[PDB]
Parts: sequence; C-alpha cells; structure tokens
Amino acid sequence: DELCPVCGDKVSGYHYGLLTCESCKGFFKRTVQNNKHYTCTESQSCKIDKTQRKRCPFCRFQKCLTVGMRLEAVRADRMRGGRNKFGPMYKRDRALKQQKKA
DNA sequence: GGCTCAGGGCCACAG
DNA sequence: CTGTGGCCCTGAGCC
Ligand SMILES: [Zn+2]
Ligand SMILES: [Zn+2]
Repeated sequence: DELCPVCGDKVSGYHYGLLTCESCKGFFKRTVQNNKHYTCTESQSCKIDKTQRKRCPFCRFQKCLTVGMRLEAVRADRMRGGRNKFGPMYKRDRALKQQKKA
C-alpha cells in the first residue's frame, strides 16, 4: 500500500533504509555496483514520475540518495549479507513507523 | 540456537 | 540485445 519516494512503485519492503520496490533495489545496485555515473543536461532534479524515471537515470539516482537510500548499503563486493552498521535502523524504524500490536 | 529481516545474485520478461 | 523490475538464496541481525 506504500509507494517508493523515488520511482513511485509499490514497495516490496525495507530496502537501503527505505520502503522501496525491487525496481529501486535492482536499479540502485546496477548503478552503484557497476560504478555507473550519469548526468542530466538540465534540471538535475527532474520530476521523477513513472515515465520520466526512465529518461533521467541520473535524476533517479539523485532521487534515491535524496529520499534517504543508503549508498553504503550497496555491497558491490558480492556478500549477500549487506547488513552494515545501520542494520538496526530497519527493524527500529519499522517498529516505530508501524507500532501495530499483536 | 533458532526465526527474522534485509540485501545481492541471477532471472525472466518488457523496451 | 538491452534493460527494467523481480523472484530467490544467502547472509547479517536480532530474538
Ligand atoms: Zn521503487
Ligand atoms: Zn533529468
């Protein structure tokens, strides 16, 4: 029921410090791990919408970092255990954000 | 020690 | 062929 603060897709859960989808997760890795770097000709921060998120990769990347996606969470190495020192924040934020009881 | 919780890899389908 | 977006498996984490 929640949408990504960047691309706007349905979130699959907590990824990189935010409620994000596999599109964010996958693209974020594809960008950061492969050391990709882009640049927008004008307006480095365009309107990141469902269509315009495809035309501006740089703006989408900037959007990710801006909305709060951890760049340090990108284990470009290989180790699937990409839980760094900010690992606790996931369950912490989740417990505060939801705080729903059992 | 075990169940959870989230991330990285490779995939399959869409441009 | 290239790429978005995803499901899957492994791994850090916490209970
Ligand atoms: Zn997303
Ligand atoms: Zn742009």
